[PDB]
Amino acid sequence: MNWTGLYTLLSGVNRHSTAIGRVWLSVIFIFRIMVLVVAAESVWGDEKSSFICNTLQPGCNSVCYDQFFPISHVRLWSLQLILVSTPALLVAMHVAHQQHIEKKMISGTLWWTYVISVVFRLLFEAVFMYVFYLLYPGYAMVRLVKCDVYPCPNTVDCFVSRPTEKTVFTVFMLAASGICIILNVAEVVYLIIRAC
Amino acid sequence: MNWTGLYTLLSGVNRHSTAIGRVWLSVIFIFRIMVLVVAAESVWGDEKSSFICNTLQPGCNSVCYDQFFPISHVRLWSLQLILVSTPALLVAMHVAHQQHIEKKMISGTLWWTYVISVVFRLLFEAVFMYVFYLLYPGYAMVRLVKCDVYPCPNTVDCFVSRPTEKTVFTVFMLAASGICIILNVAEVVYLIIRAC
Ligand SMILES: CCCCCCCC/C=C\CCCCCCCC(=O)O[C@@H](COC(=O)CCCCCCCCCCCCCCC)COP(=O)([O-])OCC[N+](C)(C)C
Ligand SMILES: CCCCCCCC/C=C\CCCCCCCC(=O)O[C@@H](COC(=O)CCCCCCCCCCCCCCC)COP(=O)([O-])OCC[N+](C)(C)C
Ligand SMILES: CC(C)CCC[C@@H](C)[C@H]1CC[C@H]2[C@@H]3CC=C4C[C@@H](O)CC[C@]4(C)[C@H]3CC[C@]12C
Ligand SMILES: CC(C)CCC[C@@H](C)[C@H]1CC[C@H]2[C@@H]3CC=C4C[C@@H](O)CC[C@]4(C)[C@H]3CC[C@]12C
Repeated sequence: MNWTGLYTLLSGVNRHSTAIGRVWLSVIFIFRIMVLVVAAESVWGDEKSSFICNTLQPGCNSVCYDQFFPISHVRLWSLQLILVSTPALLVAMHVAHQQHIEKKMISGTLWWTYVISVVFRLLFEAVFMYVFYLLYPGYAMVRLVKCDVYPCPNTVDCFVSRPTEKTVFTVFMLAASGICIILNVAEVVYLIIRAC
Repeated sequence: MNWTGLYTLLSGVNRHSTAIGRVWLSVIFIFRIMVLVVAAESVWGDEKSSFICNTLQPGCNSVCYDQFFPISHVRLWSLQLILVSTPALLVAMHVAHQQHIEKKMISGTLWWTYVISVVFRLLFEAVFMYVFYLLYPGYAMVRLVKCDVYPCPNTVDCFVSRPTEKTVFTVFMLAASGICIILNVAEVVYLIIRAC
C-alpha cells in the first residue's frame, strides 16, 4: 500500500485532470469521507431514540421526528457523496474500458467526457446544497421544536438531541462542499482556457 | 318526630310568613338539601383525581383544574345554601330571644325584620346566581378544555369527569334557585300589598 498506488487510484488515470482536481479534490473527498465516518454513527446514531416530545399521546414522537427531519443530515451527505463520486467512477470505468478495447487490437472524446463529468459533479454539488438549504434553512439547529401535526394535540414541544455537535459537523460538511464547488468551477475554467 | 314539629321548625314560628314562604320555600329548601347531599360526594367526589390532561409536564393537572374550576359547583351551592339560610336562622333566633325576654317580665319590629330578611335572602340568591353565571357561562359542561397556563407548555387538552351528570345536577340546582327567587319576590310583594 504505497502512495503512488493510492494517488493513481484517486486520480482515475484520466491523463486530463490538472493539479486542482488530482491533488486537491481527492484530498477534500478523503476529508469528507473521514468526517462522515466519524460523525455518522456517534453523533447521528441516536437522533431518533433520544428525540422525545413533551406530550403523552402515543405515536407523536415518530410523526414529529419525520416532520422535522425528512431525511437526516448524515444520509443526505452520504447520498451527496455517492452522486458526486458517480461521474468520477464513470470516467475511470470509461478510461479502463478504452485501454482494454485498444489492448485487443481517442484523446478528444476522453477530454469531452472528463469535462462533462466535472460539469455533472458541479451540478450535483449545487443541487444537494440547494436541497439542504430547502430542507434545513440556516446552518444551526435548535433544541426546541414546536410541532402541530396529527395525532399530536395542538402544539407539542419536541427536543432535538445534540444540536450543537450537529451544527459543528454541518458547518464542516457545508464548508467542504463549498470548497468542492469552487474547485470544480476552477477546474472547468482552467480546462476551457487551456483548450482555447 | 311528628309533622307538626318539623313544620314548626322549618317555619321559624315568626307568625308573619304566608303559605308561599312557610309551605313552599321550606319544601324547596329540603329539595335543594337532598339533591346536594345525593350529588356532593358521588358525582363531584373525584372531580380532581379523575381530571387528567394530555401532557407529560408535572404539575399541569393541578394548575389546569384550578384554572377551569375556581370553586367547584357543590361548594358554591353549599355556600349559597348557607348564606340563604342565614337570614332565616337570624329571624328564628330573634323571635326566640323576643319570647325569652318577654317571658322574664313588638309586632311591627318583627314584621320589618322578616321583610328585611326576605329581601336579604333574595339578594343572596341573585348574587350567587350571578356569580355562577360569571364563573361558568352556560348550563352545560364540556369534555375537552384547552388550557394554556404555566407550567403547561403551549395549549394542553384536559378532560373533565362526568360532564353530563354534572350538567343535569346544575340544571336541577339552577331551577331550584330560580324557583326560590320567584317565591321570595312573590312573598315580598304579597307582604307589601297586605301592609297597604
Ligand atoms: C475510512 C476509514 C479510515 C480509518 C483510518 C485509517 C488510518 C490508517 C490505517 C490504515 C492504512 C494502512 C495501514 C497499513 C499499511 C501497510 C502498508 C505496507 O506495508 O505496504 C507494503 C506491503 O503492502 C502489502 O503487501 C499490503 C498491505 C495491506 C495494508 C492494509 C490494506 C487495507 C486494510 C484494511 C483494514 C480494514 C479495517 C480498517 C478500520 C475500519 C507495500 O508493499 P511492498 O511489498 O513493500 O512493495 C514492494 C516492495 N518494494 C517497494 C521494496 C519494491
Ligand atoms: C339529609 C339526609 C336525609 C336522609 C334521608 C331521610 C329519609 C327518612 C329517614 C328518617 C326520618 C326519621 C325516621 C324515624 C322516625 C320515627 C318517628 C317516631 O317514631 O316518632 C315518635 C317517637 O319519636 C321519638 O321519640 C324520637 C324518634 C327519633 C327519630 C329519628 C331522629 C333523627 C335520626 C337521625 C338519623 C341520622 C342518620 C340518618 C342518615 C344519614 C313520636 O313521638 P311519640 O312519643 O309517639 O309522641 C307522643 C305520643 N303521642 C303522639 C301518642 C301522644
Ligand atoms: C477526484 C475525486 C473525486 C476522485 C475520487 C475517486 C472515487 C470516486 C473512487 C476511487 C476508488 C473507488 C472505489 C474503488 C473500489 C470500490 C469497491 C467496489 O466493490 C465498490 C466501489 C468502490 C468502493 C469504489 C468507489 C469509488 C471510488 C472511491
Ligand atoms: C323558610 C326556610 C328557608 C326555612 C329553613 C330553616 C333553616 C334555615 C333552619 C331550620 C332548622 C335549622 C337547624 C337547626 C339546628 C341546627 C343544629 C346546630 O348545631 C347547627 C345549626 C342547625 C343545623 C340549624 C341550621 C339552620 C336550620 C336548618
